[PDB]
Amino acid sequence: KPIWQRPSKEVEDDEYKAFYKSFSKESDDPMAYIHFTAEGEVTFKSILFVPTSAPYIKLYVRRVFITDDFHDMMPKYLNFVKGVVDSDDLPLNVSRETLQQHKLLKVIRKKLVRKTLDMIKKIADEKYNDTFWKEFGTNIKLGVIEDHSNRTRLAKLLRFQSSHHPSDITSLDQYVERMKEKQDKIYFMAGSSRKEAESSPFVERLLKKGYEVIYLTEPVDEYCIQALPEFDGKRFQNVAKEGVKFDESEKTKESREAIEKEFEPLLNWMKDKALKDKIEKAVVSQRLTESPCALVASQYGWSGNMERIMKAQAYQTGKDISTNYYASQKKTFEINPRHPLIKDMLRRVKEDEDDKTVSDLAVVLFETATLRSGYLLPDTKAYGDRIERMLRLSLNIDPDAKVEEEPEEEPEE
Amino acid sequence: KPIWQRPSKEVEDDEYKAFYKSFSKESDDPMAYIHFTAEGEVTFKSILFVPTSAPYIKLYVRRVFITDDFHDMMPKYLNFVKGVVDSDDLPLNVSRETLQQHKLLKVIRKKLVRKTLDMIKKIADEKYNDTFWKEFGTNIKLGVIEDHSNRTRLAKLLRFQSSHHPSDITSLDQYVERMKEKQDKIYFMAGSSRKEAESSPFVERLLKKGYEVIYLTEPVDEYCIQALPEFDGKRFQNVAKEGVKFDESEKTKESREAIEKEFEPLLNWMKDKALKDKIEKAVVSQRLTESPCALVASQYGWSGNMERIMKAQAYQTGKDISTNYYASQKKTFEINPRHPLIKDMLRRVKEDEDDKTVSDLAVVLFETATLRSGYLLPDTKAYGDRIERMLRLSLNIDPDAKVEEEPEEEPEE
Repeated sequence: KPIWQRPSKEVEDDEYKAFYKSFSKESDDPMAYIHFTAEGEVTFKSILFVPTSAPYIKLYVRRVFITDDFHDMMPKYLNFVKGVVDSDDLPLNVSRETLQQHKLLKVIRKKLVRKTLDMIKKIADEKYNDTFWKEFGTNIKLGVIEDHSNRTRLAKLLRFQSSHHPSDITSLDQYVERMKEKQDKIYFMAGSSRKEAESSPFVERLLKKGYEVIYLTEPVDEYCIQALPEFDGKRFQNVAKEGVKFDESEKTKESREAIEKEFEPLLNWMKDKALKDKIEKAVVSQRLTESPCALVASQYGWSGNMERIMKAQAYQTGKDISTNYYASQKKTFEINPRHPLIKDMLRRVKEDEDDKTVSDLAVVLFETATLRSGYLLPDTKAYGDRIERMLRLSLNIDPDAKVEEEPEEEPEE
Repeated sequence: KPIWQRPSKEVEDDEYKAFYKSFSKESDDPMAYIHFTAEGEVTFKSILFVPTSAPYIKLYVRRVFITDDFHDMMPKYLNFVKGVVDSDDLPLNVSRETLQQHKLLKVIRKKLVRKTLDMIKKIADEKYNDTFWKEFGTNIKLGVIEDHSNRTRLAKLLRFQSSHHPSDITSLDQYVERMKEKQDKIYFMAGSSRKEAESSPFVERLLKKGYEVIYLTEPVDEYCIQALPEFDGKRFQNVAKEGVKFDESEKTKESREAIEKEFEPLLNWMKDKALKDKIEKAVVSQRLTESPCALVASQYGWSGNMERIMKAQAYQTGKDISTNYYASQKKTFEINPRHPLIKDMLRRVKEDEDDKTVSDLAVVLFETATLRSGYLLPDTKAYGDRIERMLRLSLNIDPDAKVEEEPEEEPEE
């Protein structure tokens, strides 16, 4: 009597563990397993396993070994799941092309997934984060993207890093638990490493104000969170895009609105002259603590991280998505109203609006902010020359009429 | 009597063009074809085609159709070659697992390739660059890397852009032809785009001096040129690495050597203090015209371009090659001996060696040169802050004792 045909309650814990090693060697235990029998439209018995490493599903029709080459048994992201499936409904006396393309095949596929996820839902707690996540956490994320129907089920299985603790991973449910009263957004920051994301300008105020930010350090991470509309009735919000709010009070609103009136000629100065055709608009930032300014993308446009991931993949694989869409779109330049540099810029503009010193500074500041916002710098040659021109003021060396002078004394050599 | 069994001289040009469309539709002509019979160790007849786009090799044993599922017939880079193969030596009646792993199979494969390249060698001249190159140029570059034995045959087929002309591609032979008398290196610069490679500081003097520099703007490009040791007795030289020479004369040598004695206390100053543990050594640059300084990688180290490509692929796929080797190696910092800023630096160091103003400037200059050299900036948060510190000097705003003040007047909000 095959291991999978006996009742669930009659099989020893040891026998399952012995069964797993029989078709994979390695001589070590699986992370988990479930033995179930399916009822309803399609009847079949099965045992599915979760190995302990990534570094294969046995099909049986009416108890007769058919194959295990069927790679479309599990969806892309569950290709690590090993086990047996013993149907008694499928056409036994047919071809392998016919059988793989049958009506009941797509049905069994879905039932296997829904059970696999039930198994994973029950992996202890301390063991989940310490084992399963560091091994197949990527698959869970891939699933959120691909498996639309089990999306909310998978959402719970997600684990990320957050501003709550320097290293520890957190679940989405845990985040929601820590949230502030009026807060209704799950704030997150995407990047190349935790150190980059936490250093970023976009999280500054949210942190100081006491909010929690999730750090996405993986390449797939932003796509994942992107394919997840809501979670427990809370919508997601990329701190590097437009969408951050701070409810406050009436007297607080009065102040901020009055600050925006004050800086208005400076914001129009950047929009119309200093950075014309460089930014979409200039506004007073609400997310900045100590940074002078940052570049913020539109709600459905590309973040700094997105632009990199896209360009990288389009360069390695694609055919130059240069004039793509929201790839070459201007960003919203946000400035910190309480920054010494921004305040001088306001005053000096209301005085001499055609002051090239401010104009050329605004550019250097913008381009530095371009790098700090995570976006690629268009022309590193020009930027380096603008730093050079300004560097030479900090010394004395005649800006224009010297970078020619000695650099062209070379005809002697 | 099949199309491939008749003599080469007896088959009409039209009939070949007709034969191509019969197994691929599309209703349009191929770019080139060759009909040949093989003599020697293994005998077979074959017609190979080069399609006009990229967006399949018919195997016959003793005129009997066998299959077209054999994807290991051509090497990876020639997967675009469509055609027929009619052997009479192969085991006719044997399994497909057997026949694919046979002795003579590896032999036929090499003959097919050597003939494919003979076909491509004969693609007119005007038609080669305008059509074939912009379609399969990449495969040629992959071949140089993969196909060792046909490497010198493939090298000639390579086409790149160069400083000789704004857009026109050039062959390697053409480059050799334009070379100077004492020149014995093929100078090239690797980048993300042409505009980037030509803007680079590394090409400055070589260009002024009259030398020609090849620009590599594709990801695979530097990997290609790297796997090619010599070409027509000329070794290659990456303008961004150590290796550039300028033969000159004795009185020229006297001057340069006398200059290296002059800047020595500034070179030791950078190495031992201002940039201690940042650079490997500071030297007097011979490749610079108008740039103040640049980072130069070792001979077989990673160039700026290399670093970017390696890091990207190691992020999209690999597991953080952070503690690799020549991934985290310090570069050689080269200064232009005739730059107003460098000259002030030398003078200001011989006087006050512990002048923090110079010490702090040399870092901003080094970091700007880090970006200009095509290298990744380690901590953009720090860099932005250093620019900010210096920006506020060009206004007045108390550097240390202000970036605290107003940026911490927020507790009122």
